[PDB]
Amino acid sequence: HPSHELLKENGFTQHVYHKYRRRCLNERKRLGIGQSQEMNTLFRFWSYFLEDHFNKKMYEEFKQLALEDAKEGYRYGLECLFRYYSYGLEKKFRLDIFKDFQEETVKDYEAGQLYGLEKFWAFLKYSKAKNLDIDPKLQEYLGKFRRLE
Ligand SMILES: C[n+]1cn([C@@H]2O[C@H](COP(=O)(O)OP(=O)(O)OP(=O)(O)OC[C@H]3O[C@@H](n4cnc5c(=O)[nH]c(N)nc54)[C@H](O)[C@@H]3O)[C@@H](O)[C@H]2O)c2nc(N)[nH]c(=O)c21
Repeated sequence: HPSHELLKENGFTQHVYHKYRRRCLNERKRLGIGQSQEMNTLFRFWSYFLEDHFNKKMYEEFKQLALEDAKEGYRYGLECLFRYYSYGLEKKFRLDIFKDFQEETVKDYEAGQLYGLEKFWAFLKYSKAKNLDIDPKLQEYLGKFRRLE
């Protein structure tokens, strides 16, 4: 499957990604939100590829579609996103992606979820990055979560 072939070292091509990307989006557009298994393989592919091959275009599309699915109750996309955040920022830290991470974590917790908040807590726990400027709201929620975890 392309989602596993494009992850191989030096095994990526826009020729293959264009085809793979279109089948996924079409099946999604055709079968509907959270109905395309091929679209879930694309969420997964983005979660790993963007770690060592960050592309702004891919990332903005990854985040947009993940939030769409999540707004209707399908969370695998948003789960893949928080995974890319938690592990991707641990390998290569980017301030602009770190702020997106905080924004989406706040949104996830305010929607009654804890998956995102655990992944952000996990990031602070393993990256050991100190003097991180954390949004005041997210500090309060992390406090509630440390009491939980
Ligand atoms: C070792 N480790 C653990 N955590 C965190 O701490 C908690 C431990 O419980 P846990 O590990 O038992 O998670 P689960 O309950 O099984 O479910 P779940 O956590 O949902 O599953 C773990 C997922 O991580 C994903 N994973 C492993 N490596 C990678 C990677 O390189 N890239 C991406 N995008 N995902 C990865 C994998 O797909 C898997 O579904 C979990 O929240 C862990 O995430 C870590 N977080 C960071 N930032 N870095 C780490 O090295 C790390």
